[PDB]
Order: sequence, then structure tokens, then C-alpha cells
Amino acid sequence: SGFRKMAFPSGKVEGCMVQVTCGTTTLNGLWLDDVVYCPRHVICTSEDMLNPNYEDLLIRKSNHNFLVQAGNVQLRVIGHSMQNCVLKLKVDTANPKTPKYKFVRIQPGQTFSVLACYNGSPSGVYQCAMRPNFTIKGSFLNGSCGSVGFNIDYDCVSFCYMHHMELPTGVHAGTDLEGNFYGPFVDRQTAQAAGTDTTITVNVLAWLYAAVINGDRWFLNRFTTTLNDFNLVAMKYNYEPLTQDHVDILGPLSAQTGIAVLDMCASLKELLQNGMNGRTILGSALLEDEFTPFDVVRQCSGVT
Amino acid sequence: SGFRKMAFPSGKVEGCMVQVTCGTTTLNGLWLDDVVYCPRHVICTSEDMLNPNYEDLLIRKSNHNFLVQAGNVQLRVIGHSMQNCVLKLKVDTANPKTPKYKFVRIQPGQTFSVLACYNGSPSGVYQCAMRPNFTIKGSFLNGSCGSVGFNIDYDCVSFCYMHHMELPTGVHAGTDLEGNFYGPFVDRQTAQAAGTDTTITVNVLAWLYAAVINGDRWFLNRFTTTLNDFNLVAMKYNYEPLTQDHVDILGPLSAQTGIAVLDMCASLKELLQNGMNGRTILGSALLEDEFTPFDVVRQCS
Ligand SMILES: O=C1CS[C@@H](c2ccccc2F)N1
Ligand SMILES: O=C1CS[C@@H](c2ccccc2F)N1
Ligand SMILES: [Cl-]
Ligand code: NA
Ligand code: NA
Repeated sequence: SGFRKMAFPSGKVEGCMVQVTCGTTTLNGLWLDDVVYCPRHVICTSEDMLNPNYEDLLIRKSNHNFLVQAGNVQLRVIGHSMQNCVLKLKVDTANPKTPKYKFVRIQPGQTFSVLACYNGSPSGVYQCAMRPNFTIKGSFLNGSCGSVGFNIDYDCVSFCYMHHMELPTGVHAGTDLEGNFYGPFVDRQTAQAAGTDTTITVNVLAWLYAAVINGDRWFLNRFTTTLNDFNLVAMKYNYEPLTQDHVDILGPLSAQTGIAVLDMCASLKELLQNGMNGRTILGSALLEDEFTPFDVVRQCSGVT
Repeated sequence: SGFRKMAFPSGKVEGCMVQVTCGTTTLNGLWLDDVVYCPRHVICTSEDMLNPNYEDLLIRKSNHNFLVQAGNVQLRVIGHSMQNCVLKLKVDTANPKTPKYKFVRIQPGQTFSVLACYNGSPSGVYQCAMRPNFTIKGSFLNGSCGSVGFNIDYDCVSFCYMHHMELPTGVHAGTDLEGNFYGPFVDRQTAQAAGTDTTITVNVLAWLYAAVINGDRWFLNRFTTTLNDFNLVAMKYNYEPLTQDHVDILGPLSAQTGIAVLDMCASLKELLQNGMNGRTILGSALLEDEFTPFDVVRQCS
């Protein structure tokens, strides 16, 4: 029993974390086989933040301008290239700790673990979701750029996020490991800002199913809803639309608990209307939207 | 910026988890140098759950009765002994991944990371506090016994918890690595319940400081109070008394924000008396008490 925001064990990622220095700037890189991946803005100086020309900054660098430190050992950079907004530094040594891994670009609503690091040394691990506005609500201080987000379903680490910057409202923006940003952000110091955020409806539903599985039914009601009427109400609370795809994804949790998806949608409608009247659900006084259907099934028992 | 419930990186502990089987029971063990540590209740059968005699059950076991699997490799058990409620299984091979470590016993209100495991395989990590009632609000399924809790202070892992059981309210109870239970619990199937819990006051205050550091300031006010007056409020709302030690510990945060601890205590007093009035703090509608002052400082600095 119990339900917690659970990260994946971080060891497989820890052994890949390195420190990358260019000029005065130090941040983190991800050392996989013989390549170190890091944000390309490591090559920017003070006068470059506003309108950097990365091709022009990079062509002026040689391999020995990049200092890569793995623990106490220097790695020798023998090549470099730029892919979208990540730098890829070829090094002379393949990482002996390289896990089974792949790169996956995720959709809004997906969760992942973040391994926060500073100077190439891991600091802490926590769980995040990709918000519908393509930002994440992370915990990052200066020097954390190049920290990565990942899942580890089975033995394969799927890297999905690399941290690049903090937006004015205190949320965070970054790229997949191919250097494409999530959302419309750019690695430039311009005025840019997150779209209004919305609640990840399919995740709230999944967490309500988790509360039923752990034995809590007080928020159910005798009603149902059509899909369209649910969405008409949900968007008046800045909830993301719920699609048939999402209704299908919730099928297994529905079968386990005996509560049809649209019946759970009727309970969410009532919660949004009534609030919680001093009660809690899985220990929270707010509706939680950073557990996916997949996360609930992994964390919860198979018996309600 | 940002504030998240954050666990220690678990890699140094992942390399110590093994599977331990004894008869029809398999749970997790902790493999450090040439000893595997696991709950002693791994040696009970069904007849033995109600009133085990552990020392007598131990005498009947031979070394070969313990199947220890480090991943895909068997470890050979060459000795076995008991210390309090933990079984110590001497193995033939020292763990090549043994980190620098200590066994430490934590105080209620202190936090630690839990590496939840199943069949010796790490499966998730999350952050927990030792509650004043000596339970922890974990997330454990069947097969998680032997999962451990830990802090890392430099390179050194401080192992503080081993998971033994779930209570009927769905919270959890375990021992330190020397086998002493946290709380008045026994490793036997008997009538056991969590006692009434209290809120960890020093931690709520730390978390209020985290919120101010992160720009959430609406709950600050012009008022200050005294330890005596505040503690009268604390006990009314089932909060732990705040001691002068706690005020000292919060010293750093109070200087960084220019908000004296008793200054904060007036804010917390008002929150307890009047509620939040529809607002949140660091994204929470209730007052969080599983962040220590150290926790806030380490993450906010
Ligand atoms: O808003 C932002 C975009 S990325 C980051 C950045 C951009 C250019 C140069 C340096 C640097 F740190 N901050
Ligand atoms: O309530 C409890 C105490 S520990 C646990 C237990 C008791 C006896 C034998 C095995 C075993 F796992 N469940
Ligand atoms: Cl996805
Ligand atoms: Na193992
Ligand atoms: Na005040």
C-alpha cells in the first residue's frame, strides 16, 4: 500500500554524468559510448546570449577548447559537432558504464525522472511531467544545465530531456537528446514565456483510479457523462481535453477497479465542482496530475 | 528555482541489493563487504508467523538453506547469525561495489531516501520522513521487505532503515541496520497499529522558508511571537513542540530571508488558526512537513 511520487533508480544515469567546460562556463554533459552530449549554449559568452550565431561561435573552437572531466579523469575531445541545440563532443574513451539506452522524444503529460547535477556530480533525483505548455516544474539552480530526464522501463534507459534554461515564471525548458526543444523555446536570451498551463486530465483520472485501487471511494458518485460534456466542463477549469486515445489508455485501470472511464469522468466533474470538503485523496488536498496511467499500473498492486 | 521532493542519487545503494530466499520466502538483502543483511523474518513459515521463536528457527537452518542471488549470480552463504531483528548472512565474496558507508539510527522528523526493491531488483526511489509515531508513509508492495533507506553526506552512504512490514493503516515499519525497530513494533503477526501521528513543526517552518526563497510570500505578516505562546498553539493543532534547538537549526534560513524563526512562527500560527483561504504554498494546499532544514538548504543553495 501507499502511493508516492517515485523516481527510477538513478545509478545507470549517474555513471554517465560528466562536467564540460568551455571558457568560463561549466555545465553538465551526458557521456554515452564515446560521445558527450551537452547544451550548445556552453559555447556562449556574455555578449552572445541575445543573438548567438552558434555556427559562427563553434567554427572558432578546436577540440582542445572543450574540457571534459569524468570524476577526476580528463577525457580527450577528438571531435565535435552540433545537432540542433546540443553539442556532441567525441572523446577518446568510450564510457565503460554506458547502460543500454535510447533517445525518446516525449509528449505532454508523460512523466520522467530528473537527475539534477552540478559540475558533473549528481545532486538528487525527482519525478517530473512534461506540462501541456512544454515546460517542466523542476528544481534547478545555476550550473544544472545538461542535467537529464529519463525513464528506465526494463533495463533500458530512455533519455528524454536535457535541461537548458529557466523561464521567467520559474519553470524549466529543455530539449530531447537530439537537441530539439520541447515547445516553442529557443536557446536565446530573448523575451519568451510559457503558455498558460493546463491540468493533465488523463493523469488526474489515472490517479483517481489509483486511489480506488488503494481502497478509497468517497469521491465516486452515481452519475456518468458523455465524453463531450465532460470536455465542455473540464476546459472551464483549465483542464486539458480528454480524447478517445486517453479513454482507451485508461481501459485497463477501469477493468481492474470496475469503474467505467466516463463514470470516473463524472466523479472528476464533481470534485472540480465541490472541491474536497476537507478530505484528501492519496494524501493530497489537490488533484494530482503528474502520474500517468502507466505509472499508476507500475506502482499500484494488481488487486484493488 | 523550483522545489521538489528530492531523493539522493541511489546508484551507490543499487549496487548493494541482492535477492534472499529461504524456503518459499524471497525478499531483498543488502550486501556490504562479505555480509548480506536482511529481515530475520525471512526464516518463518506459515506456522511461524503468529509466534516465531527466531533463535530456535535459526538453529534448524544450515548455511545452504539461504539462496542469495546477486543479479544473475548465486552467492555462497558461509555463515549466518542474527543481530536484533536482522539476519546477517556471511558470504564467500565481498561486494566489489561496497560504497563507503555507516549504519546510523535516525530521529523522528529526519528524512531519508528509500530504494524500493523487489526480488533484489531496485524499482524506484522516493523520499520519506521518520514520523513522530515512528512509521513511514512509504509505497511498498508484497516482496519489498529488505528495501533500505539511506542518506548520503559526502561519498558516504548512511544506511538508516530496513523495511519489515506494513501496518493496517497502510503506513510502514522497519528497523535500523542493527535490527532495532523504529517504534513499538515486533516482527510477528500480532495486533499492531500506528499511533496517532503529529506534524513535524520544525520541518513545516523549513518548508515555509523554502517557499519564501522561491518567492511565495503571501503568508508573511508583521507579527512575531514567542516559543512559549507558539508551542501552546502547536499542541492545540497536534504539532510537535518547537524547541530552542529547532530555532537554532533554522538559524541559517532566518538570516538568508531576513525572517526570524519566531517571525515565521507567527505566519504558521495564522495559517493553523485561519487556514490558507484558497491559496497554495509551493503548489500545496496543505502544510508540508517532510523537508528538514538541511533538506531545504541543500536544495535551495
Ligand atoms: O533564456 C535562456 C536560453 S538558454 C540560456 C542561454 C542562452 C544563450 C546563452 C547563454 C545561456 F545561458 N537562458
Ligand atoms: O505484521 C507483521 C510483522 S512482520 C511480518 C511477519 C511476521 C511473521 C513472520 C513473517 C513476517 F513477514 N508481518
Ligand atoms: Cl510520450
Ligand atoms: Na540482485
Ligand atoms: Na511575521
